[PDB]
Parts: sequence; C-alpha cells; structure tokens
Amino acid sequence: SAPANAVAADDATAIALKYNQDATKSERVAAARPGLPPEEQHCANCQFMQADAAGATDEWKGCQLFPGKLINVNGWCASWTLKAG
Amino acid sequence: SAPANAVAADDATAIALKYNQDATKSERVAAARPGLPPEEQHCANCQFMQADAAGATDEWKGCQLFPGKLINVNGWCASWTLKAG
Ligand code: SF4
Ligand code: SF4
Repeated sequence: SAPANAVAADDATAIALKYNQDATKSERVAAARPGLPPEEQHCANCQFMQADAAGATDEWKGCQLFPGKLINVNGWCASWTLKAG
Repeated sequence: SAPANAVAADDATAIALKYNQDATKSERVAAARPGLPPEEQHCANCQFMQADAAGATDEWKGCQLFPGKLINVNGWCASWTLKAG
C-alpha cells in the first residue's frame, strides 16, 4: 500500500502542476518538455526527485516540489526536468 | 493596467492554491510552509517563479502553477517552496 504521505491525485498543488502518479496517464506528450521523448519521462530520472527522503522505498521517493510528501518513481508532472550531470 | 493575464483573485487555481497577490494579507504565517520564515515567503523567492516569462515586468512574473499567466512578485500561495538548486 501507498505511503500515507503519497501525493494525492487531487491535491491542489498536484492538480495545478499536472502531477500524475502514472506517467502514462499524464499530459507529458502534450507538454513536450525537452531532453527526452515524452515516453521516457518519469520522476525517477527527474532533477527534483529526492532519493533520500524519509520513508522512501524503491517505488516512492521525495520531490523538491512536494515538501514532506512522496511521489511515485513512475509518475510525472509539468516540472519534469532530466537530471543532468 | 496590469498585464491582461495577471492572476485575478477569482481565478479557480488561485482559490484552490490560497494565492493572494499581497503576501502580507495571505495565510502564509498560519500555513508555515517549510524552508524560510513564513513572513519572508513570497513569489519572488519561490521555486515555481519564472522570471523570464513572456510579458514579465519587475512586478509581474511567471509561475509554473499558473501556465500562461503572471503572478505578482509580492504574492504568495500555499504551494510556496524556496528557490533552490
Ligand atoms: S518535479 Fe520531477 S520528481 Fe517531482 S513530481 Fe514532477 S516529474 Fe516527479
Ligand atoms: S507557487 Fe510560488 S510563485 Fe507560484 S503563486 Fe505560489 S508562491 Fe507565487
């Protein structure tokens, strides 16, 4: 089961930022954010994902943009940015 | 007159996010978002602010949560998080 502090689907920030815990159901094709084809975009390779968040698991990680919460590594939002060198 | 796409108080996203174009009149103290003293928080030091948005001025700048629109640099909403990276 999801952590209790998972980002909720209809959290107001999640709504505004176009977060979806399943990237395949997200607006990523429409958004056309640069750096990878949309089909390759998800939280796991994002700049803002925080691997060392409290309560992180292989599936659930922090995000700079959702303080105190956990996103799904297979998620996406409109701030997706490939983590660069 | 302000940019045509300045965020209005009756914008539906604004209401959901608890945006106020005057941070001093916002809920920022009670909300106590982490990362800076709440009384110092406003759009100008927020991670979501986009200073190079089309139509921006020294007063009106972009926000990732209000695509296509301009917030006030002195504003605040409950999604505030410190600009960082
Ligand atoms: S900023 Fe990155 S890690 Fe955070 S929810 Fe959006 S895509 Fe996922
Ligand atoms: S997310 Fe940040 S920049 Fe956007 S309205 Fe809220 S406080 Fe202002």
